[PDB]
Amino acid sequence: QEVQFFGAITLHSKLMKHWHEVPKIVLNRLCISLGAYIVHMLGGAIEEVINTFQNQRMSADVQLWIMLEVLTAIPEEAQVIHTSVKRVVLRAEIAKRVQLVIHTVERYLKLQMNRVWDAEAYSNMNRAVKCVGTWIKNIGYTIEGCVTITAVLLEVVHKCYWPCIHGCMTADENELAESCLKTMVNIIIQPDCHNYPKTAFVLIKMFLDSLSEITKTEWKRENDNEDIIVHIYMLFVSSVERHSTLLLSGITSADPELSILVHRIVQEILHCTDKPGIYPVEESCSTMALAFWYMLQDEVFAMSDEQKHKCWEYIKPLYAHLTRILVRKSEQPDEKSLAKWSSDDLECFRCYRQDISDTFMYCYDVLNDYILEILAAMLDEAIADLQRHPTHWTKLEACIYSFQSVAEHFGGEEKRQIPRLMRVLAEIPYEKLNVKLLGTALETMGSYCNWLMENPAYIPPAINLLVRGLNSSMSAQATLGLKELCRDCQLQLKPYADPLLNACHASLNTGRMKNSDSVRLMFSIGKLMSLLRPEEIPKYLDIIVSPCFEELQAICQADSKTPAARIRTIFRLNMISTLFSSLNTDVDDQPIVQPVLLVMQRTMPIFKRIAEMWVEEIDVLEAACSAMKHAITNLRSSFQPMLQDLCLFIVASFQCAPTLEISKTAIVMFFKDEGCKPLMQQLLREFIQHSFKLFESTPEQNFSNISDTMETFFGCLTQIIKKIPQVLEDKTLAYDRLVFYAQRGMTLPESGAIRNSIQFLTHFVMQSRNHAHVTEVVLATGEQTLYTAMMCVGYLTPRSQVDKFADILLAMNRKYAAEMAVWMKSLMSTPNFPTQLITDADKTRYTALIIKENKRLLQQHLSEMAMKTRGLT
Repeated sequence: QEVQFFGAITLHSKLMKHWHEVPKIVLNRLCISLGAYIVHMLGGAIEEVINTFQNQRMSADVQLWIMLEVLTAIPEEAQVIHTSVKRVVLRAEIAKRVQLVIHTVERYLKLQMNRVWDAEAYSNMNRAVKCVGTWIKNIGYTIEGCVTITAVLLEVVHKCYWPCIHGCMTADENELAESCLKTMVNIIIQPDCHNYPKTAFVLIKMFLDSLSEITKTEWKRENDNEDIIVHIYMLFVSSVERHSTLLLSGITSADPELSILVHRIVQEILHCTDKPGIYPVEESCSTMALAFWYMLQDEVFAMSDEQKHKCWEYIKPLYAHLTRILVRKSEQPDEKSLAKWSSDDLECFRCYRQDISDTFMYCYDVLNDYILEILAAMLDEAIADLQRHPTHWTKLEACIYSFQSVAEHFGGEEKRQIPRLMRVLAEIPYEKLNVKLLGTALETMGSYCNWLMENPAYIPPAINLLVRGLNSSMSAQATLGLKELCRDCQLQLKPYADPLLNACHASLNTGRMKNSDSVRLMFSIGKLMSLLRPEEIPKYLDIIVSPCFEELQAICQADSKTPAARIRTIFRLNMISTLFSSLNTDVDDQPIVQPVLLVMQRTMPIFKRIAEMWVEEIDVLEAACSAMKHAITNLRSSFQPMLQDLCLFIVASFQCAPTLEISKTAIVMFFKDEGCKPLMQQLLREFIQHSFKLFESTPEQNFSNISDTMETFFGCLTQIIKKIPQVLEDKTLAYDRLVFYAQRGMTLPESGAIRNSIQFLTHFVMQSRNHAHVTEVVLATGEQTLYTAMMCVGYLTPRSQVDKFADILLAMNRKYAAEMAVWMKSLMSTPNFPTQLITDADKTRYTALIIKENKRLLQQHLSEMAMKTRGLT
């Protein structure tokens, strides 16, 4: 029973794959196999088959179904058949039969239209339309002949849609309609040797004249049959996108029929975009018009003097009308309706809103600053609606979001609509309405921060709104916006420093605010503490920064080891890091001494203690090292006195990846000047030595277990070598050991280790040419390196990781072409088996190809070679 299908499938696979070997579902598979068999013959067979099956010599409907499955399997088979003849020739041959097929299915449909429709007849007509469809898509057909069958298909669509109305279709009838619309789409987007405006125009006019009744009868109601509508609109949109020259010419041309056609189409697309309901729960049409609007605006921009001006005269009011629709379409469901929504629907709506914002951008491209006038008017309408109905928050949120969508273009001036928006944002009660409105208002206020930078006046209501936002559950948006307000127009916020800090501290005392939001707020608080009088700065250091250290000390006293204590410690460390990431005294009076440094000096032993307590957990260490790193990044120049204690701390941490990372940042930052070279060189020596001591762990277990450490290690080493060439001048380090462990690095299965090891070796090879001390090491370990590379490409590494190896070969080429030539020739010709599978001739040829070369070509060669070595298919 179920195995019979496996038998038939075996027959199908055998027939398709091994023609050279020979010199319900089961029925369909059999028909497909018959189709392939008919496709293999060059010497018409299709005519004979069609005649034989239509003659009903062999159930008549079943026979027809078989015929249709054969005919449908015929062209799709040629696209994947392992035919002996040239593919293009095969397609060109079937192109002779396409007309006969179209005629056969045409006559069949014309005959089936009169009779009454059983379910088998539904399935048959469906299979017929689908046959014509796949035939048109796979093989090109002249539209001239496609006209009549298009008319027939239209009639079929109508016969499917009309009897269903009182309402819903039978789904099977719906299926037939969908198939018809889809094959019509296939017909209209077909490539034409000669693009005739007349024929395309005829097809479009047929589409409109036939489907407009349906679209009209279904647009007003929240119709259940979304499929037919969305596929008719699909047909319109697709057809227009396929021939847009016709559309633009139609806008310019004085031919009444063409202009009327264009107007009617654009109207249908407008209705599609302005379909009532919310996407996608109540309506799914609006998504396929956005692309059209994009393309239209772009094409109008590209085609432009002369008649282009006349084009603008048409598309300007059109896009003005479009913007208003988009604002309504950006409306999110209220608290009630959202209950029906699924998570996927909400995400889909979010992406939808992103698309809407993009479309808003294009609308700005068309309308310039007038889009602000439109958005403003709508915002007013929203306010008036609010006055009429104190519950409504949707329209307001939509208008505000719309304003946020265009925030990038304007900059600071001239505006004259941004201030109005600000006043509206300050007017709104927030407390009375939903909080989502408040959150969006916060995001939008954050989007206009540069505008606030250009205008000093409107800052206090903005900061007030942000505080109100910090009070609410939309604190994430409030803090994103606050950070965005601190990054720019920082200097203008100097008078409002202390009150803002009191507000942030107030928000911090309340237990509600989420942990992440507190971190971001710590960024904002640091940036805001930067612009403070030196006498007032310790007060906030004791109020804001101190409770973090107190809590860290409390965990150290309790000895902790509870998960909550872990989360809390990490949290505090994050707040601290982020505070350090923004607190910079130097601006453009100002305190002489940096506060961060002072705090470091006071808190270093707490870092040591926290390091000792959580040596087992890498998370806490990563957090602390993040604090140090953010510190260094902030005050790069003025960090000098604490760096010695930082070296003591790092050494204390050695006695892990984040330690290597902080070491890296420290070296890259300091090694340049002023006695920092001794400290950085010493620290480097320790950094490498301890790593070696860790490497002394067994390769078999450690290699896979300590792969992350290896990746981080070689990454850091790569970046520091790239940053400072003077590092290689030092002869104290054990370069040979490092090399060996890198060659081991290439072996590891993990992608990161491979990439970082290969990169490190590459840059080491690049920097080795300049210094003799390094060139001795390269000459000493070059052959080993090429051997490991070739083993890795050959069998060792995963096949998807072969690409990574070409770079080191290139480095070897540039820095030492002779050595690569001799070493590759030796290591490839001498061995009997780099691997057994690869042929000597092909191997030698590939080797010749590698030493001569581009990274892409070498990647292709290395890949092909790898396939040959592994003996892959």
